[PDB]
Amino acid sequence: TKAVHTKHAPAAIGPYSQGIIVNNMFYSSGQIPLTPSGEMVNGDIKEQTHQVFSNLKAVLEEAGASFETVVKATVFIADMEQFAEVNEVYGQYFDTHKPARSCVEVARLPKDALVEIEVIALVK
Amino acid sequence: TKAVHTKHAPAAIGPYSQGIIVNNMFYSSGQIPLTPSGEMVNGDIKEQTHQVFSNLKAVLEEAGASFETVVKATVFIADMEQFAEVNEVYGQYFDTHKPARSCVEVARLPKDALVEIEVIALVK
Amino acid sequence: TKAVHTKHAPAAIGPYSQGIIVNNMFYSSGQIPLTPSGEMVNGDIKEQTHQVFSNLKAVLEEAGASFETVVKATVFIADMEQFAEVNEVYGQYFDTHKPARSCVEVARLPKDALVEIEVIALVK
Ligand code: EMC
Ligand code: EMC
Ligand SMILES: [Hg+2]
Repeated sequence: TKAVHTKHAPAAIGPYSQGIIVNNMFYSSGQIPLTPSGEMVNGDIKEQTHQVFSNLKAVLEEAGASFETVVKATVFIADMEQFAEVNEVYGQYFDTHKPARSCVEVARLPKDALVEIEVIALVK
Repeated sequence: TKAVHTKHAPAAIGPYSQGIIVNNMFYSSGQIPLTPSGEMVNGDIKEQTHQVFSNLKAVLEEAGASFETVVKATVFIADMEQFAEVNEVYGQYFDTHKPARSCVEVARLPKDALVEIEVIALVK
Repeated sequence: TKAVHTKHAPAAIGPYSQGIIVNNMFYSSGQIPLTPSGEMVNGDIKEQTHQVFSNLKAVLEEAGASFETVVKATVFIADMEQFAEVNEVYGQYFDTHKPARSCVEVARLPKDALVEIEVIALVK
């Protein structure tokens, strides 16, 4: 296995890696709405979801994967009432290639993020 | 890789698939107590859990897998006080074959479901 | 494919196994702060986190894996305010090897545990 590191996603500060490649698969850590420089995006839920996807895009590509090779995503949201809004952004990235997915509302997320998304993808 | 599609489980409406096959593994989306026609199952926690299992059975079989090949499941429930009830139904399907599992109470689930379950299984 | 069992981790009572090996990958069930004898270690978040890791170490080793081959972990904590404390202990185990990770505060964990962790690891 190998750790994935890219300056285009917030730095993994602490005991974890942005993602890991093992065999021919890639596992990302759960991405939250932080900018690469480590600041929380303070726009609405859509703006927060966009940063999450920019972060996912960066780690996926550094690992030799892409949204087109994602097989499973788990979405943790702070409020299920915002499902539709997060889904609108989500659908711009997984429009034709559609991964398996699970979505649940949690009590709280790191840095009180409104959304956190993790993915597993094939490395071709 | 292949998206799994079955008319014997609620349709995946939107940017996700009922399940995905990659390498020799199958990943399902989290299944909720909806009938194939899209209606939330009428009834208590056991009836809801049974519908979730009917949905998993449908996607597993379409993927060339079965409850006997499930390796890991994640169970999200609306109320931990109903754990025994969910477990009793869960046990009917994993009678002698026992997957790895994590079970937790979340704040809320899609469509206010009382239970949601996702599985990962080997494709024989 | 096969179930993993070790007397050095709490017995799996119910329809699940402590872990499952499929291909060259090990999937653990979520581990909570129970001692091998089945009772909650009493003590603060630090002691609870250490017990969860003792349990993970036992199932990992029985499966032929180790903390050094863990590729992804999912951490569930009862109180996000305890993130720093749990992270301090977590870092002692994933020191030179840093897996991908996701962390969320759910509504409730089995036995009102303060922390629960599941892992996926490579079997060398
Ligand atoms: C991607 C909507 Hg839970
Ligand atoms: C290991 C801190 Hg969520
Ligand atoms: Hg549970």
